[PDB]
Amino acid sequence: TRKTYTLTDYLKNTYRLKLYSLRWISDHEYLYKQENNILVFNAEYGNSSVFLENSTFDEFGHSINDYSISPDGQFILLEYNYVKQWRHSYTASYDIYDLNKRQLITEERIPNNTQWVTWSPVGHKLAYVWNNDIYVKIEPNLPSYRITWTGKEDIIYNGITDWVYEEEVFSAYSALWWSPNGTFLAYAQFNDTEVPLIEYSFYSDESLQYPKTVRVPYPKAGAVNPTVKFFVVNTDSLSSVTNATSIQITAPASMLIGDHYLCDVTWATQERISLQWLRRIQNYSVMDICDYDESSGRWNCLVARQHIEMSTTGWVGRFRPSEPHFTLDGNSFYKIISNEEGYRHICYFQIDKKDCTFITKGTWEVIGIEALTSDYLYYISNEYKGMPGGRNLYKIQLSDYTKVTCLSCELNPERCQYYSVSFSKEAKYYQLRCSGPGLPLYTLHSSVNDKGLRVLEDNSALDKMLQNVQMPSKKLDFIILNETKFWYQMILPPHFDKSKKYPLLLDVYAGPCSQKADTVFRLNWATYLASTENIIVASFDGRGSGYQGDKIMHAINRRLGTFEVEDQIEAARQFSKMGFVDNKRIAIWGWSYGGYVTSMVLGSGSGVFKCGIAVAPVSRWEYYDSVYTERYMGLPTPEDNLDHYRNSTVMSRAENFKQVEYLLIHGTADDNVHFQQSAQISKALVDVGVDFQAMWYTDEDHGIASSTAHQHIYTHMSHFIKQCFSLP
Amino acid sequence: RKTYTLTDYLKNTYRLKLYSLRWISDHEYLYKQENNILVFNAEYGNSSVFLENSTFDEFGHSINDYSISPDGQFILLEYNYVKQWRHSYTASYDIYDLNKRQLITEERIPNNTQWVTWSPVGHKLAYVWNNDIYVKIEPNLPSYRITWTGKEDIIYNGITDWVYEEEVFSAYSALWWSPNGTFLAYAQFNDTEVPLIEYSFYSDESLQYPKTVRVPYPKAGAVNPTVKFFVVNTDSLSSVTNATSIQITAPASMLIGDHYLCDVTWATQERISLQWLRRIQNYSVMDICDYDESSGRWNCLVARQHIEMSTTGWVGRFRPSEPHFTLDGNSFYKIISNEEGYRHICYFQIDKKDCTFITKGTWEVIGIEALTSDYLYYISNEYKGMPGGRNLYKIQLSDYTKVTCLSCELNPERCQYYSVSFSKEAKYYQLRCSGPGLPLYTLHSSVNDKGLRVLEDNSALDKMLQNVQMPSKKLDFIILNETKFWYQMILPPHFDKSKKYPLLLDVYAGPCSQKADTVFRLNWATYLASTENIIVASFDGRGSGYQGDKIMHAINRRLGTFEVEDQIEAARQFSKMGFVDNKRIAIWGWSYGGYVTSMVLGSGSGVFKCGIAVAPVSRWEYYDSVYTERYMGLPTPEDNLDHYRNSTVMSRAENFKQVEYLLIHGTADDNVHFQQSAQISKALVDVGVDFQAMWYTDEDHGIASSTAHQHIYTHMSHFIKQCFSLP
Ligand SMILES: *[C@@H]1O[C@H](CO)[C@@H](O[C@@H]2O[C@H](CO)[C@@H](O)[C@H](O)[C@H]2NC(C)=O)[C@H](O)[C@H]1NC(C)=O
Ligand SMILES: *[C@@H]1O[C@H](CO)[C@@H](O[C@@H]2O[C@H](CO)[C@@H](O)[C@H](O)[C@H]2NC(C)=O)[C@H](O)[C@H]1NC(C)=O
Ligand SMILES: *[C@@H]1O[C@H](CO)[C@@H](O[C@@H]2O[C@H](CO)[C@@H](O)[C@H](O)[C@H]2NC(C)=O)[C@H](O)[C@H]1NC(C)=O
Ligand SMILES: *[C@@H]1O[C@H](CO)[C@@H](O[C@@H]2O[C@H](CO)[C@@H](O)[C@H](O)[C@H]2NC(C)=O)[C@H](O)[C@H]1NC(C)=O
Ligand SMILES: *[C@@H]1O[C@H](CO)[C@@H](O[C@@H]2O[C@H](CO)[C@@H](O)[C@H](O)[C@H]2NC(C)=O)[C@H](O)[C@H]1NC(C)=O
Ligand SMILES: CS(=O)(=O)n1cc2c(n1)CN([C@H]1CO[C@H](c3cc(F)c(F)cc3F)[C@@H](N)C1)C2
Ligand SMILES: CS(=O)(=O)n1cc2c(n1)CN([C@H]1CO[C@H](c3cc(F)c(F)cc3F)[C@@H](N)C1)C2
Ligand SMILES: *[C@@H]1O[C@H](CO)[C@@H](O)[C@H](O)[C@H]1NC(C)=O
Ligand SMILES: *[C@@H]1O[C@H](CO)[C@@H](O)[C@H](O)[C@H]1NC(C)=O
Ligand SMILES: *[C@@H]1O[C@H](CO)[C@@H](O)[C@H](O)[C@H]1NC(C)=O
Ligand SMILES: *[C@@H]1O[C@H](CO)[C@@H](O)[C@H](O)[C@H]1NC(C)=O
Ligand SMILES: *[C@@H]1O[C@H](CO)[C@@H](O)[C@H](O)[C@H]1NC(C)=O
Ligand SMILES: *[C@@H]1O[C@H](CO)[C@@H](O)[C@H](O)[C@H]1NC(C)=O
Ligand SMILES: *[C@@H]1O[C@H](CO)[C@@H](O)[C@H](O)[C@H]1NC(C)=O
Ligand SMILES: *[C@@H]1O[C@H](CO)[C@@H](O)[C@H](O)[C@H]1NC(C)=O
Ligand code: NA
Repeated sequence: TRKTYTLTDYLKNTYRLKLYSLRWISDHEYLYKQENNILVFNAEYGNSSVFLENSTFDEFGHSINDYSISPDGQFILLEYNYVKQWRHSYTASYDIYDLNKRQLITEERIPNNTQWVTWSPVGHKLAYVWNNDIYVKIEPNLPSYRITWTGKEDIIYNGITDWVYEEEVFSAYSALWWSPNGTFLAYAQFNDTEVPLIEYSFYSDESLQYPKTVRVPYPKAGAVNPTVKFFVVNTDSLSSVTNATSIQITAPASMLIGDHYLCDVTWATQERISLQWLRRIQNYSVMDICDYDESSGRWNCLVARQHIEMSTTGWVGRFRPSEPHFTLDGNSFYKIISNEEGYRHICYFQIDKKDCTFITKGTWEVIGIEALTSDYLYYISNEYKGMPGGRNLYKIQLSDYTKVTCLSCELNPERCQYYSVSFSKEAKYYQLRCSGPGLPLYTLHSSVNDKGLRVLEDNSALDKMLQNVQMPSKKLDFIILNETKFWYQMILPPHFDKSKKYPLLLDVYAGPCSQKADTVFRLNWATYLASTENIIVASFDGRGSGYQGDKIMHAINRRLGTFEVEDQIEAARQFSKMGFVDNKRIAIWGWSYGGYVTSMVLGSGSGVFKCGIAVAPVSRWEYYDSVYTERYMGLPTPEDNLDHYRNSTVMSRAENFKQVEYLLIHGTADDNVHFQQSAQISKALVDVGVDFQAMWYTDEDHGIASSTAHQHIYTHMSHFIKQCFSLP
Repeated sequence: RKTYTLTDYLKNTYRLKLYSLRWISDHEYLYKQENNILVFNAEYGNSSVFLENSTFDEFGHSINDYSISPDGQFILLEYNYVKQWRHSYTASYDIYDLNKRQLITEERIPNNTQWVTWSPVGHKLAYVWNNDIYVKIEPNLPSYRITWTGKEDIIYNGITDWVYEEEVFSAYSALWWSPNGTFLAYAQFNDTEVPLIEYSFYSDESLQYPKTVRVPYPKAGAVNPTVKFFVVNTDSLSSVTNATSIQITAPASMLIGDHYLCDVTWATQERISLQWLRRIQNYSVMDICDYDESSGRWNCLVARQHIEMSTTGWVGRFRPSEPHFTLDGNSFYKIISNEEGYRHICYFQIDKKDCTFITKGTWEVIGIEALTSDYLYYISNEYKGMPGGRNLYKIQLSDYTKVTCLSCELNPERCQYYSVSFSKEAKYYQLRCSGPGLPLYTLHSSVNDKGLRVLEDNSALDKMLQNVQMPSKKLDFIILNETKFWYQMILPPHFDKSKKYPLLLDVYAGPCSQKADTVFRLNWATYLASTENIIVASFDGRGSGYQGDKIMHAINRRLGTFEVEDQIEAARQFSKMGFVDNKRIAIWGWSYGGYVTSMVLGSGSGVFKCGIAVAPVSRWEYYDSVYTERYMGLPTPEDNLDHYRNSTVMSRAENFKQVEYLLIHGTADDNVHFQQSAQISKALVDVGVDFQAMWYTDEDHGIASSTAHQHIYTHMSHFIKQCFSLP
């Protein structure tokens, strides 16, 4: 009688989740945007004042994309003319507004096409990157000091990452790191001179007569990589008369012997910086701890303060070596590392001692360190109820490691099993964000006695809307394979009847350290397929999946396209044996790494799947970027792992596609998984005489996220699944 | 009896036999029988082995093709064949001395040679390598370099650039030997400021980074290549260190603006004719130039300059027609549009501006095939007033009233579409009948127009087809606005006019096209009619060829209008005939046909349920300058920009919500760029229209590789069958 959650509801965002995105400005206040007005809230009492009125920039003459208030609250950086580049990179125009004199600064403006801008962490200094060079402004109205002069489009990047460092190393375009009080500005320089370019057509508006060719320095597996250098500049001794001196910090000898990466930069104190370097064979990393020397004006990294992190079973870290969390004096730090059982736990290190002490342990993992005080370390883990797909906040007493308190486990155990946290400047307060299994819940807490101060947002408006919809349910459980539990989830249709046989769609990702079985609440395409179309949408975390230790995660080391593909087939075989699944109607789909796995599964000859959809799939590891691919596969050389690079392609399985219905989709402007990857799959299928369905998306990238393309792709895939399952 | 299936079509089960001969003289031809090259005596039919099947067993390479020198002393062997555009390719070549029975190992033709040609007499060679011309007087002797300006993608000497190859010459070659081989004439193209089309080429899966293919290609209204013309005396090569290439400049009427060199024809040993065309292609000038032995220059008397212009459209069918000179080179015959708009043969004196028409009537001359001192032979569609038929005629030069049809009555039931191949001095001729019955190849003597013998009658295929339920073909016309418009229908076997059949409209409809004819075909339509019981129809509406300029020039400056409307009207007319299921009318086309299909599907007519566009044009500004501007003029506000903008597929995207559409394009299409379909898909996505798509990796405009050909027709067959609810 009630309506179902339809494809139009998903595509038009009829049922919206409310958020509570705050920005901490001190240890007791935060900023929050309400009705376009920026308000300041007192954490203790919940009272607010207007920080900046929505009408302030009514005559600005530009649509403001974002804002950034200086740490001292005197200025506001206004971002406009936003032009997206890659996953994290973009260019924009900036204006600075003085909040005390209520005026826009008109002198010495930040230029247009600025690549990155950041306030110092204290006060109101600015550092920005323009034309691949770094500039520093001590005062917003004063002229800029040019820090670097070597910046060259597609070749020398100062203070910004190139394509592969942005995507695969830093998850950011910025390569600038201010010291804690803003004295020093540390930065990396990337050199892409001999990195080969990926080239692809961009069609643009119909008015463009000749297509443009986009050229991006992108190292594919085994190719020449960018090189890196690291520098530190004193921003307190800058001169208008003389050019700035940047002090270089060279990589340790164990890195300089061959290809390597800079993988982490973390300031320890006002005069101490730590850097982590990673070998191109990503199973060996080195942390250097460097001290400023006032007499020489140099940075010295003592060999007695060097820390090695290596792996004998795989690579180092989940995606990269983890960041250290230094104490106030910078003499020691806490870092998540894989223990002797292969589980990621917090280790406590002294800067000048080799052995660290694990402060946590068990067959579960620490996800992240969130805050550190002299008495407590706060962290997120999946310890609770032994559910790897759940997340809770804990605190550990630093004077007694046996004293671990869960801070979020029992707040609302039925509604909330997946949390993230935001602490105030000195951890006096924390905002907890519960993202499932129930509707998201945002709450504010004080650290002294872990008081639950108030509910910030409980999504009660959405809860009221959803009571009139026949919503699907979610089952999270496990199957046992070779004495190991592997978790899965199922999005079950409303009024689920275990005596009936439902078609099943296997939603796959299965990349290394992936997790597709979790307690998160989502309103997505699967919600529609289950609610309206009565399809079970299942996901499974097999070998190679994360947050369950290295025995599972490292099982696919040097062997992508093996165990993680076999385990999805095994999960479907097991689900197909369940009484509520129609074994004549099992489908599989995935995007990105999931598109590769879907294609490898469809080409396996298992006979389990009737049909499948691969969106922007990888097809051959030699076509993907060096940093990600080599982390798991090593090098594609006869002396390393070339035979497995050649055995793990989708193209080699083309003949096995004769038994399935396949839909292959890819954006023509995908800078990440190049269109080439799907162009080679289609050519191999054509060569063996296999019919299949295809769809290209003109000028769409890896996300196929423009409003019209997003609606079109999900509409096209819904027709395909429905046709496959004989659904009118 | 079995039907003609999709696998019969894709696997070439029912093969048409051909009879490809090569005339070597006035009475002998070469023919390949069991990989042996045989020489046949045309008069008696007796043969001998010219070159044994085993001669090149130990060559070390597969021989793609060969060419015998005109004097029969040498054979040019072509291998390492690498295809480029429609006509161009590169190859390696060896020369084999037929007398000495040995391969020439000294001063070999270089690898990556772009073009090679024997002189018309003897055994001189001219070849193009790295965009420069070279001449070898003797096959084993060093070459003489002719040009030093050749430069990849910039300067082309003796070879055409992309647009001249595709749209002007229909050939890669831009070299023309004089009749006895004394002179070598050539064109030089300069693409310096011509913009490049760029597209990815993925190659074998072993290629880690895709290649970017970059080709100088002028799109409509862009900067065009410029051209120069030269003549070199090859007999002076062994006497001078560096023989002068004498330039022949274009006339003043062409030099005032952008222009093209559109025809080169030698008249005598010392007289050459050149045709030039203005960028606005309704004005052409022919210059007739004589060698001046005293100065070593070429002079073109203004008294011998001929103007060909058009007030209703462009000049020529696709370009101005070539002249056929009398032996003394003082007069010539040329096909031109008469006062009534019908293409007929006109006879010109080289220094007189008014010509005399030698043929007339409401039909057209297709081509001049041979000219002797007493007769001119030509092909026309006069017979029975059928524009889709072709026959060979002979006209007495001393009396124009004496016109004999040589082929009309040979087998009128079986043969209504002929082409011909004459021996070197027209002593014999091979007739090639290509429909409506099975192709038939016959040999004839010109002395008495007598049939000598049947060369190939396709009796083996005839025997095979007797066991197959073959479709039939109807060729007829409908009267619209007091004008006859021809159509053809491929009808299912056992066609019953009381039954309602699904109909597929097979469209091309470009300017001067002809899709209704008498040719016998074994193709996709054969399978659709024979196995799936679908009527496959084609219609020749406004803009179609071979029926006069009133029909052909109707779409002048207005592509995407009458030729699109007339296809919609044809489907309504076929529905009126009573044997068509109006709920099951589909449309499909390739190239210009894909543009027309898309325009029809976006018209909002309601006539068509579904349609397939393969490699369509979507916007005339994306297509090349020479072809597009011939019909559309320039895309400027002063000329025809409003119509260029009004005739795109993209502007009709909203109307595609009413149909099922399949869009298909090869990614390495150098001709209709993938861009054209990339813009269609983007416009459909933008208005929220669901449709089907298929790209073909590394396939060009022909989607002709064996595997892609089989894949595309299989994919299209599934789509049409689903549209027509066929199991
Ligand atoms: C960026 O890297 C390139 C090398 O990839 C550097 O160029 C080399 O410079 C040295 C001299 O310092 C020459 O001997 C090499 O031949 C150069 N190689 C090439 C390929 O140019 C370049 O100097 C680096 N730039 C910066 C600013 O670090
Ligand atoms: C930020 O930290 C820096 C580094 O410790 C401070 O700079 C030092 O300040 C002391 C005291 O004035 C001097 O004796 C040192 O010579 C300074 N060192 C350098 C490298 O400049 C700086 O004063 C601090 N700034 C703020 C705002 O607290
Ligand atoms: C880091 O990576 C590779 C993983 O294969 C190890 O490389 C050694 O060299 C080749 C592989 O290229 C093999 O023949 C050796 O047997 C590998 N060594 C071992 C011990 O397996 C390398 O040793 C690994 N490093 C660490 C710290 O485990
Ligand atoms: C091909 O055409 C270009 C012009 O498009 C000619 O290049 C010019 O040559 C003159 C004389 O050397 C220079 O002064 C100009 O600067 C050149 N222009 C450009 C755009 O490069 C070129 O010489 C022509 N080539 C031939 C062989 O005719
Ligand atoms: C091919 O034709 C050319 C051009 O008419 C002939 O060359 C001329 O021959 C006469 C003698 O009959 C000479 O007086 C001229 O000086 C030649 N002209 C040139 C431009 O070379 C040539 O002899 C003919 N070749 C053959 C084999 O008959
Ligand atoms: C927890 S973290 O902040 O250290 N972290 C998480 C991720 C990363 N870092 C890196 N990110 C990866 C996600 O899959 C991406 C990805 C993987 C593919 F196999 C692919 F085909 C396309 C594709 F985009 C990777 N390029 C980056 C996931
Ligand atoms: C009789 S003739 O020898 O003078 N002659 C016939 C043709 C030509 N010359 C030129 N040729 C044309 C065929 O359609 C082609 C063609 C037309 C299109 F509209 C198109 F989208 C793609 C495409 F390849 C033209 N580029 C050339 C057809
Ligand atoms: C909140 O209330 C306190 C006490 O009344 C006051 O001092 C403070 O300024 C208020 N905070 C804000 C952000 O308005
Ligand atoms: C940014 O661009 C605008 C428009 O071109 C220009 O007026 C303005 O001066 C530019 N800003 C800076 C800081 O260069
Ligand atoms: C700073 O360095 C740049 C580049 O080397 C140079 O052009 C400029 O003149 C220098 N300025 C001073 C003050 O030396
Ligand atoms: C054909 O026959 C004639 C007369 O017998 C003979 O001289 C000639 O060599 C033959 N031709 C061929 C090509 O065998
Ligand atoms: C020569 O050609 C082929 C081998 O390529 C062979 O079948 C044939 O029998 C040979 N002999 C003759 C007389 O054709
Ligand atoms: C053509 O290439 C092959 C292989 O590189 C070489 O052996 C041969 O000599 C070349 N031919 C000529 C004429 O240079
Ligand atoms: C031959 O003459 C032409 C025209 O003057 C000249 O461009 C070329 O360089 C010359 N070649 C030589 C001297 O080898
Ligand atoms: C050629 O066409 C243009 C555009 O239609 C026209 O202005 C011009 O008069 C025509 N020229 C001739 C010679 O008819
Ligand atoms: Na409370």
